[PDB]
Amino acid sequence: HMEKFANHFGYNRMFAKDQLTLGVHIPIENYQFHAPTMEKQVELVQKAEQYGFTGVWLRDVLLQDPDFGDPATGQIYDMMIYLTYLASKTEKIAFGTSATVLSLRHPLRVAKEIATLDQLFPERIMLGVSSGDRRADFKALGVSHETRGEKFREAFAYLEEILYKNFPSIQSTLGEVHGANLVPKPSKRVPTFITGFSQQNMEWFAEHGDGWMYYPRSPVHQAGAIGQWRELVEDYHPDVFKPFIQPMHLDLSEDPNERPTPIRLGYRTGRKALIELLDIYKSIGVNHLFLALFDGQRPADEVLDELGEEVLPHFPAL
Amino acid sequence: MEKFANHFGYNRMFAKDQLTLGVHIPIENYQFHAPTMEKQVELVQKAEQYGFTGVWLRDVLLQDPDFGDPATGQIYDMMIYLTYLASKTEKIAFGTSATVLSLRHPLRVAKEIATLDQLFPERIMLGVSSGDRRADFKALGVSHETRGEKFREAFAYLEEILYKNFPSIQSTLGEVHGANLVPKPSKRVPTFITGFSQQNMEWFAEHGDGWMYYPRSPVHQAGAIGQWRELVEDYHPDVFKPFIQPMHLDLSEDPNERPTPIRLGYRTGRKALIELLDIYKSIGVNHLFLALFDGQRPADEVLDELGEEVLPHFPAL
Repeated sequence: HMEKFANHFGYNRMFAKDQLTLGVHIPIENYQFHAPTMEKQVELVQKAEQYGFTGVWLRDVLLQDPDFGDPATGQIYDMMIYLTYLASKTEKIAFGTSATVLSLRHPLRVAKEIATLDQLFPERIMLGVSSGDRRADFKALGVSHETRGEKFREAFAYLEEILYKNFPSIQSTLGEVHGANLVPKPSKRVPTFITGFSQQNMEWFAEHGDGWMYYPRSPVHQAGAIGQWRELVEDYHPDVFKPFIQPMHLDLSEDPNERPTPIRLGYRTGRKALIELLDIYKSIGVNHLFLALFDGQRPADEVLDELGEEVLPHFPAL
Repeated sequence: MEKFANHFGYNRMFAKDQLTLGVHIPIENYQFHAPTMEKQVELVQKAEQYGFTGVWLRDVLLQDPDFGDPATGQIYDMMIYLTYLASKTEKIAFGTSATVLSLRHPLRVAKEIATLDQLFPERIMLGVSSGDRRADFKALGVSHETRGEKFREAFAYLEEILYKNFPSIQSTLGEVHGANLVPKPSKRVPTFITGFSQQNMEWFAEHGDGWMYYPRSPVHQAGAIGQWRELVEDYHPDVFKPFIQPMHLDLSEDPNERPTPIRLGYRTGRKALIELLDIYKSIGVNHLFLALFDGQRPADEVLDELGEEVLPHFPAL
């Protein structure tokens, strides 16, 4: 367990104790209140790669839901399909799901699809998993939202048997396997991160999964949780490192000197204070932080250039 | 009537009384052992160069020893691998043979197909079926016995979620009332019933855009094609719907060698293959896709021979 990802390329480039690495959230577009055009995503993902970003993150959403307040509906395109597309256009940057909804996607399909992605793009796949909250998706798939916490635990256990075992015995409320086997298998373990609380208690995501991803919070607010969580990780698996990940909305000011101002799910700031912010996050124990540029006042292309030229050298790929 | 009048992939592949050729993934003669999956991008690119109009994949989750399929479809997930191969080609159509509607939720099928058509406009053929991998049914908790019922239900849901804005759908599979599917395909997606899918002929004459059946000899296949078309003429007068056929091929070094049977196809030299394909064309086959899994020769060299010598006789439309 201490050596779990010892020779995992994507993992080691992204995560190390006391180090922070930077990622980007699809859509790389400042669409704000309107639907994204989805233009230039390939070029922008390639630039993010050149600049030394270590991860590109997608979301898992089926239906456009007027109740939900997400004009992007994830990124319009199906998560797995679009992840495949963008990964096929780049050489080394990691692609991560934020998050694969285990109560809405059958664990066997998750396993099959992740295993094939890891075969097509070895050691470049990060699996963020959650219990889900797109009410319209639940309703359309005929899955109960109320018992998603139970379904999540059941799905997670099934996902790990079927991904990593040769002809396992699986008796589950989700299905049965006695005599059949998953192919392909991923070449190495796939780093699997619990997203949010996923209706579990902290004990649970200390003991299961390979790390924790939580919502954008101020560093004062986040430090406590990271600390508690790591104490529990230390109880259950002494001397292992498990990384902490979080998203952040950024509205990067034209003026490098503009002061850091809290906005919805992140900060409006100039590059100087952003660097300061990220160093703070790094010190409280954040290991990878990925930037959502959706609400920025400047086009994402210029913001991405400024970040790559001025910010990434302070938080380089490992 | 003019349903696919301006659909690039459909019109390149399909026309009344014409036949085009396609190829089955894995393009490899793996025979009894699991395929290495090597060189698939190269070969699909060559297939495109040569004028094959479509590339086909199967929908299989688990390796099941009792099924007798060393490839387990093509090892990789169909949707993911299709995306990948389509991302490396410019124009050849990709087809599912077949998307199992009793095993994939119609909403996921719609989302994935609509995404694929957005990324690769007019290059996606949706072959659709009620399924036969028992181990998949078990593992997914779906009853095999009732798959025909589920197929009709899923098929209906699929066509409402794909093509209606803010539809109102009540189904045993779930409900849409208020929400909407993004993205949508930019044009209708050609959708084909494969096998009988536990339906009767009248059903797949009235539903879908065409029919794909199993490897039969031309004599054994001709009757079904004519019957089906007659029913198709009953429900939608003057509309053309294509018939699609897979076939296994063991292409002999010797171009003069006459056909002998192999499982699901023929061992044959190219000269007799061309003859055979003309018969298929005359009984009403519009697309035939070749599986090279069991050939004695490696697939690259067979592909070149087909490309250079057989494809000019059955060119892309």
